[PDB]
Amino acid sequence: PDPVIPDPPIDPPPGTGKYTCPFAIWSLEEVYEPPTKNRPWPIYNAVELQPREFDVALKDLLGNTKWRDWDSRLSYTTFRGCRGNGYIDLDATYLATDQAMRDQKYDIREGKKPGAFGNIERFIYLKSINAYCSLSDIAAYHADGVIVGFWRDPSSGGAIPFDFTKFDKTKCPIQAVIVVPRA
Repeated sequence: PDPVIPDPPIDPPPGTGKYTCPFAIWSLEEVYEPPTKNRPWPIYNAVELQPREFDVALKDLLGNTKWRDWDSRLSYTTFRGCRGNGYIDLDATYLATDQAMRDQKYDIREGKKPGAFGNIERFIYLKSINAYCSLSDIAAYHADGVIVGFWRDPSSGGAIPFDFTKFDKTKCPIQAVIVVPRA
């Protein structure tokens, strides 16, 4: 008996403009400290890059549907909604956890910044611009940063889970990191 034909994936809509990543972006390639038994990932030295643009307009990602707002960072005031129809925000707080680092359902690197205190932060990889962005920066008090992905998995009728641990970069690749406008 033939194998079952899988349902085809869902593709993101095209972008209608460009949008510069509104937080600092970085290259993490040089190793600062090798993995240890308790920390099975290296720490990199973070090197700053000049700003880059995603190939979507901010308005492409915005609309009138609700953000998941997993970590409640957007709950304190009225924001422009999400475009929805497959676009959705990811949990920037979860992605900075040891758990998210162990799993690498998304590619996340730990790195040491330049500067007085030499802060060690977790950096989400952004394939769209092949560069890294600090989860610390995106989720800072009043930054109003959102990581926007697009749900591609046609399973369960294409429904987006209400459990962020069900997400991964193949099911839901990152499309952009934005500052969501107030409304």
